[PDB]
Amino acid sequence: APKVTWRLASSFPKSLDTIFGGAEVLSKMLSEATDGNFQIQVFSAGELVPGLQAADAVTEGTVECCHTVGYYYWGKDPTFALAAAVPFSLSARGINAWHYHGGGIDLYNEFLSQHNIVAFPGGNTGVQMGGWFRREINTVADMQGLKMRVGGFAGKVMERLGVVPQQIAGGDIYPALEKGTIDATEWVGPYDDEKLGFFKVAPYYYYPGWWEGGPTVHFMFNKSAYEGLTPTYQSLLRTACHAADANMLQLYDWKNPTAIKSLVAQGTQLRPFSPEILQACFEAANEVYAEMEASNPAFKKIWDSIKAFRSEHYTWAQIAEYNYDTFMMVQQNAGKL
Amino acid sequence: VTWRLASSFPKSLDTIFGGAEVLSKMLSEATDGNFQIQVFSAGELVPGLQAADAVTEGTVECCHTVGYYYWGKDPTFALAAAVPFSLSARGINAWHYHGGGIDLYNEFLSQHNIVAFPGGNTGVQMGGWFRREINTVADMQGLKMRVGGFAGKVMERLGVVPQQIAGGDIYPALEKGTIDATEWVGPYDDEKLGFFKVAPYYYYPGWWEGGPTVHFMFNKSAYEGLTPTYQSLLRTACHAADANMLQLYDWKNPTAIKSLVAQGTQLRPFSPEILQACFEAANEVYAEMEASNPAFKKIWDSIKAFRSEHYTWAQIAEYNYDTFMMVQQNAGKL
Ligand code: NA
Ligand code: NA
Repeated sequence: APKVTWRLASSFPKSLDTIFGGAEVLSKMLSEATDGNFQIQVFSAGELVPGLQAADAVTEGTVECCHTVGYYYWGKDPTFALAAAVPFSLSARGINAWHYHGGGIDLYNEFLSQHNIVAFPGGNTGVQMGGWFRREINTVADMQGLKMRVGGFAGKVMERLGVVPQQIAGGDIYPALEKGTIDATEWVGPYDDEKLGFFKVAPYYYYPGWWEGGPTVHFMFNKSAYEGLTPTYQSLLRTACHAADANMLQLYDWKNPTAIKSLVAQGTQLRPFSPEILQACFEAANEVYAEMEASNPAFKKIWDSIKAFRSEHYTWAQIAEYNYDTFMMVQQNAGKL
Repeated sequence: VTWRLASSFPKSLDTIFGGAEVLSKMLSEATDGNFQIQVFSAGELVPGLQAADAVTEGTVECCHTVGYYYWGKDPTFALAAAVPFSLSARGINAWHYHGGGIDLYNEFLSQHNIVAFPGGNTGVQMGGWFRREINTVADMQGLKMRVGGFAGKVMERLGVVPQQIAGGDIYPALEKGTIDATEWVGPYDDEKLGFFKVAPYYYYPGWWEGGPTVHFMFNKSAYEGLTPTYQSLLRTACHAADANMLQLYDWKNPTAIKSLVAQGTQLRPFSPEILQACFEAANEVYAEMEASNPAFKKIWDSIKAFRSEHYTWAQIAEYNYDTFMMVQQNAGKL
């Protein structure tokens, strides 16, 4: 028998080789590095438990681990969302700096301990798109009354803008959109969103998804199961999560440019959210966080840590990074690349 | 497995040198000490700029280096590391891991007895350290500048007199005045190396290295001698160490740039005219190189194809979000 056989419940549908596939990547890293002695068996959303309930099964010990986004559990405690994403937080590179070198992994694990979980980053999507709409969104008034599928704590922010948020796992969004039980949806980005098929119903694809600037997709491990590993397997697990985390982001970065082109070729209309909309959403988020920080000490501790770095990050990003990337985009648009 | 690793980098830099220690620790811990890589800093086993030569020659089993140091052997060595006006860190990594880049570079490196995997990235580099402001292309005429890699050839077209010097040995050359100016990496590393004391004008961006990969290069015989299990573990650990280095730069640089400015560093953007002239010079160099060097053409054409796609997509969600956040930062709203 293998030294260790674990089951992993995914929050994600098997169609998505990006976000669901990250668990398969981890599994292969581990079995290959151990000649098959460390086996993580991977199950798509709904196979063992509903996708939005994956972490609950980990806490209960019904599965040894899951691959999920922490913000799905905002209803239990909004603190769950912070190391995944909340609106107007860090970019992928920013949050990863914080995770791996700013004490972020330990801060989140200190919170998660009481929930019988030890977690490590297990992917990032980069800046998300702004979702799929049947009509133009030019003002915040245009958002009022929209039944929109939204992930995580962004639902609470959306509520203050007059949106009616709905909670739906990835693979079950499309039928609700097609049948008209939701008006609009966000998911992730061009590759995934094209695969899920929204563009055949809703033709307006907005950007940016200010709700998720750089969301981490955690591997969450049952605390007992993790602590029962040898130090050798524990270290290998952390190394492999670190690699799989990067791998998912890199896969999105490879696939998204091709998928955006496909969506546009098929007639999809890309549109920016106006600066006014973004400001209104920022102000709504600020109010929600102010209330949450005051009433929830665990939330305040982690959010204050993220914000402290966030200001420094967006100061430095304006120097080499912004100027280089802007120059290259200008060259691209001028036909010079 | 008992290997030695020759680093191109000075031991003071826990970022770029430190990446080798990170890999060694990942491997030792994952194997209870059975896969051991002894790490040596620049100049310990071989000079920093010659690390890969030691691997080709089989004198050491591996190195941690930047491929562009070997541009004089073949400019193709530079492409999967960085050449001017290439991909960002996220862009080059998409290409390495999902665009066939790792295999393409390894197809080139096979004849040189090397198997390589990405082993770090610095993100967009800074524009170097100068004793006085440079506002025009004419201003850089005749400047003796330390610059890494194939950027030297591009710099020569602008009248710069380039040379490569390993990290650790740049500062004394700058202090003595044997070089007028230097580039290295970015605020954290450059502050440690101390250039601001001599040459306080710090330009940006370092258009020569938008997202340079720092490779682990393994002797082909040594790599092929590993069990498939250890080969896979090695690739997984390199993948994690590659991410880790970029993440450490991203954490440390924001603090270091503020420290440098507090210590008297004068941040200056390169003028649009300088950037355009450097771009046109690089374009000329690459067109010539593609015609004379089939190996270079093969890899550069692959990177170029993706570069166009990347810098189209990056204009959409990413640019709009990150620029909004920068505007909020500047307005005091964060
Ligand atoms: Na989302
Ligand atoms: Na450099």
